[PDB]
Amino acid sequence: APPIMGSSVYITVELAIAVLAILGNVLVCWAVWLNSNLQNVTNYFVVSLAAADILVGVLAIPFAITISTGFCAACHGCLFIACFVLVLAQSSIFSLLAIAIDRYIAIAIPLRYNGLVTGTRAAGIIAICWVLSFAIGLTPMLGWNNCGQPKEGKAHSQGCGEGQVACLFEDVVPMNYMVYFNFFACVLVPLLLMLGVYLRIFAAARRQLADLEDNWETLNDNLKVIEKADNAAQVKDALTKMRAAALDAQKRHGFDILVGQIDDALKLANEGKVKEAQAAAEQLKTTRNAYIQKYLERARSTLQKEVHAAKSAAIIAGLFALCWLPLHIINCFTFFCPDCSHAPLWLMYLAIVLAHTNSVVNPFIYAYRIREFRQTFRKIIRS
Ligand SMILES: CC(C)CCC[C@@H](C)[C@H]1CC[C@H]2[C@@H]3CC=C4C[C@@H](O)CC[C@]4(C)[C@H]3CC[C@]12C
Ligand SMILES: CC(C)CCC[C@@H](C)[C@H]1CC[C@H]2[C@@H]3CC=C4C[C@@H](O)CC[C@]4(C)[C@H]3CC[C@]12C
Ligand SMILES: CC(C)CCC[C@@H](C)[C@H]1CC[C@H]2[C@@H]3CC=C4C[C@@H](O)CC[C@]4(C)[C@H]3CC[C@]12C
Ligand SMILES: CCCCCCCC/C=C\CCCCCCCC(=O)OC[C@H](O)CO
Ligand SMILES: CCCc1cc2c(=O)c(-c3nc(C)cs3)coc2cc1OC(C)=O
Ligand SMILES: CCCCCCCC/C=C\CCCCCCCC(=O)O
Ligand code: NA
Repeated sequence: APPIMGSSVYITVELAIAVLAILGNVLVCWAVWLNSNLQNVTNYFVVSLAAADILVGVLAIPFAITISTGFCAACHGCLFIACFVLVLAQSSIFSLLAIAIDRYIAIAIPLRYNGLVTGTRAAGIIAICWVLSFAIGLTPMLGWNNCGQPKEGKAHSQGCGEGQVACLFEDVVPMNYMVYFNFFACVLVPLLLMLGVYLRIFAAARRQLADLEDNWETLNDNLKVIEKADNAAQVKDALTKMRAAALDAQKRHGFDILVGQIDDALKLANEGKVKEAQAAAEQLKTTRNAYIQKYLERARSTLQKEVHAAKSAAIIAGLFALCWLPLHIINCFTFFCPDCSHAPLWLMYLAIVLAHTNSVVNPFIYAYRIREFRQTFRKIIRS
């Protein structure tokens, strides 16, 4: 069949994707700009990512449509049209990695997060990452290309002019660059690193939330030990342990009271007065009920929110991998298996479209998983 028919479907689909990528991502950018509760370091990378997606719609998609035609062009101009999407993908990878790291810093060392991760450091990092993205993505423009070996038969058949080639992705971009440099080195490795960071984030969270329960359990069991003791020494044992575990957990009024009360009881227990120390240890229950238990519930609630936010970020990264992998895998087959028939055109189109679809998905994930974005989206849309 005439190429314009299958080309028509592909183009239409690309155009639809472009519209959706632009709309959703402009909305993300708008939400961050308007809502000061969304203005934080994590979200600056979210905006960088959104910008990359906007550019997929504005530029990468129109470029992809263009290159699908195999139009006559100067080889280097053709390279730009072919590789610009790689710049966008690379930037996305950097943003994704930054978000994972940012969340790891928040969970591992929350006391030092604000002084370490600032808005100014973030903007500089974003700038650097875009520069690096251009370098990586446009590496073929620096000389790793097939412009030195033009397919002159193909160019002459299409009536191309001198110094021009039929602009086709696989004719100008070397597959070794695509597979070894782009896929393995610049996409695969960072994604694996991201996986590693997420694993550490979830482990740190799981460990902290066990530790909170342990401390609590230690306060309750040592209380019971004090109640059932027969001598001062047993009481002194259980309170010394308790004092250590009160401080660990406090590493304000309520904890001052708690430690003070343990000290009261300990002094009584060091004087041999068992019954008085036990009654004194009983007052600890009042401090636990109205102070310590509230600290435990808030600390646990803060951790769960961090796990929820980390899962939301991980999903985004997972989705990027899912959307891009098929295309990369196809490139691997093309490159590693020259005896294998090339993947059919329809599959190529499908793989490309899927890759482009990744630029649509983030706004939905934010809307469904993050309440503050969702509420802001509604307001923007309502207003
Ligand atoms: C990342 C997840 C979703 C897995 C996706 C795997 C996809 C990309 C895999 C699964 C089966 C694969 C195909 C298996 C057989 C062939 C025949 C060969 O002549 C060309 C490549 C081609 C057509 C492969 C292209 C890539 C392929 C379609
Ligand atoms: C953790 C995962 C997602 C990383 C990506 C796995 C990739 C690199 C793997 C998965 C399936 C693999 C392919 C499976 C089969 C063939 C056909 C063979 O004639 C050449 C290698 C080739 C083409 C492999 C290249 C590498 C490959 C594409
Ligand atoms: C999923 C992750 C861990 C990657 C898995 C990669 C696997 C599928 C890759 C790695 C090395 C690859 C093999 C390397 C060499 C050859 C010789 C070639 O004449 C036929 C394909 C064959 C036999 C490949 C089949 C696919 C292969 C086994
Ligand atoms: C030649 C054809 C291609 C050219 C196409 C134009 C080039 C677009 C490139 C980069 C824009 C990147 C924008 C990144 C926006 C993120 C900014 C941000 O997040 O702000 C942080 C905040 O200011 C902290 O206080
Ligand atoms: C079908 C339309 C033109 C075309 C495009 C590309 C393309 O954009 C990529 C890419 N890979 C990545 C990781 C980013 S972009 C790979 O192979 C292609 C092959 C193509 O044409 C073929 C199959 O011969
Ligand atoms: C914030 C946006 C940052 C953009 C900075 C641009 C950095 C450019 C760095 C490397 C890209 C090199 C591409 C070479 C183009 C060759 C063009 C030609 O053929 O003349
Ligand atoms: Na992206």
